[PDB]
Amino acid sequence: MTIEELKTRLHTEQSVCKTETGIDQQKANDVIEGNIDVEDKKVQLYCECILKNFNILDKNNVFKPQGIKAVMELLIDENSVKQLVSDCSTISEENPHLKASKLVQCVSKYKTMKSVDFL
Ligand SMILES: C=CCc1ccc(O)c(OC)c1
Repeated sequence: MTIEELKTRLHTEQSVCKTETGIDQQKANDVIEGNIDVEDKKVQLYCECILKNFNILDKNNVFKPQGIKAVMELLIDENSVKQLVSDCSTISEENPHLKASKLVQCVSKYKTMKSVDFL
């Protein structure tokens, strides 16, 4: 996947997931910029939708290190990808919707979805 292809893919998922969840565009823009309101229901649903569509969360809401590696290896150095994988593997949440927003918040510390547009 190229950067330009990832840019297009992120825009597609952001649009599909906004329609599917009913999240307000400004709230979706906050998520894209890495400002995640983890406790907000629509933010949780939007985060879940994006992570599932990128194969980062499986049907059982288990974090898939290979899914995040496939995206992040295009954006950050190899040692930062390994750090992100170990860091975000520590998120343990019985509520799968809260798990999804906590995961997007974790990934956002390394690179935001918005950051890809300036590449
Ligand atoms: C990994 C796919 C979606 C995604 C979620 C949160 C992010 O911060 C991100 O940055 C590139 C990408």
